[PDB]
Amino acid sequence: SIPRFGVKTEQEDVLAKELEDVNKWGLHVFRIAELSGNRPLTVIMHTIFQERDLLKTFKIPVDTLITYLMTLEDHYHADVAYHNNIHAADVVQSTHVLLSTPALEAVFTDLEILAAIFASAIHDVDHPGVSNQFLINTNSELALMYNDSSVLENHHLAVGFKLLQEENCDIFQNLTKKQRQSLRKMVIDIVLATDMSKHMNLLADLKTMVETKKVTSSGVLLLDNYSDRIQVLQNMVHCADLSNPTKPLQLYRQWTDRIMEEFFRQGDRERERGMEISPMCDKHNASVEKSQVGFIDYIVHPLWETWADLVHPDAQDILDTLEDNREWYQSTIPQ
Ligand SMILES: O=[N+]([O-])c1cccc(-c2cc(Cc3ccncc3)cc3cccnc23)c1
Ligand SMILES: [Mg+2]
Ligand SMILES: [Zn+2]
Repeated sequence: SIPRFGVKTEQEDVLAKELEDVNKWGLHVFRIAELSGNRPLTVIMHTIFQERDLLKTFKIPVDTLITYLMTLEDHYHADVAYHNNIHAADVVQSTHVLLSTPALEAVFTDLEILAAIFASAIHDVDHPGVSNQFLINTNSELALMYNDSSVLENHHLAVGFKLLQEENCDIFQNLTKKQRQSLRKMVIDIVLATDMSKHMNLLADLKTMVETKKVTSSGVLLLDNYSDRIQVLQNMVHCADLSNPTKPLQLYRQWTDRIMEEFFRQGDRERERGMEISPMCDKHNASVEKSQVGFIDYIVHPLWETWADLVHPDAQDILDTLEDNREWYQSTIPQ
């Protein structure tokens, strides 16, 4: 074998070429997971941080960043089919694309950008692949600690920040206390808003925002106060989290297979424990296609429609894709 010396390996080259689509909706995220040796979150976060010059801006040592990223990625569960490091990388990358929408040019500070991306990276870390309700009903220690209230989402935040304390992991070591307090508050506000129980209120407020919407010649959005800025950042990451149906069908179905696998597993555990089987978790009584059409009509389309308005016309193709995917699942309901 010939030692490599200063030139990319061929796999690393194939990976680098795939990462050329980091700014595009529909990145081959599963290919990247494989090509990186199951390091999609590390490699995608690193690319995005370099692209946005965040290492220089926040004086983040490169070895510290990579060590933290690997450590964070190591705390997503390989055995969990959907809420794993690939989902995390996908939400990071989707948020990264949404941040660069023309309607949002020059709106956000570098610290706000850092908050949205870091929030996306950590938002599901240490997910056990079961719901808050399952954790509550079993009297889990986690549910006890967090008083049955946004149990997992509190946990995701606690773990994401806690991991900064591991050896050479404090990527925020050079931020001032003011910078850290601000970042921290934003990240917390964003991740706690990913609790699906908060969706309706979150959407309600986004609608209210679109109504009173203000722009400036060129048509870029105007956002004066923390309340408006964080609202947009919350809904942005929430859209990224619910972005699977807006991706090309080939990607969307892979996400659907994975979440169903994860749900059915929870249902098998509920059944064997003699518990009521949670909605959509019963593999003996599933209607996958009906359920996706319902997911889209009642949750995903309403959200994205409202986002497309806020940033009109930036999100038109994303919305078109969503509607094509809705039609595909509709036509697949076996009747
Ligand atoms: O009938 N449905 O609405 C329905 C049925 C089956 C799957 C879903 C669904 C929920 C969530 C987000 C989520 C994750 C965990 N708990 C709640 C929501 C993400 C998904 C991603 C891809 C496909 N289905 C998804 C929705
Ligand atoms: Mg979550
Ligand atoms: Zn998520």
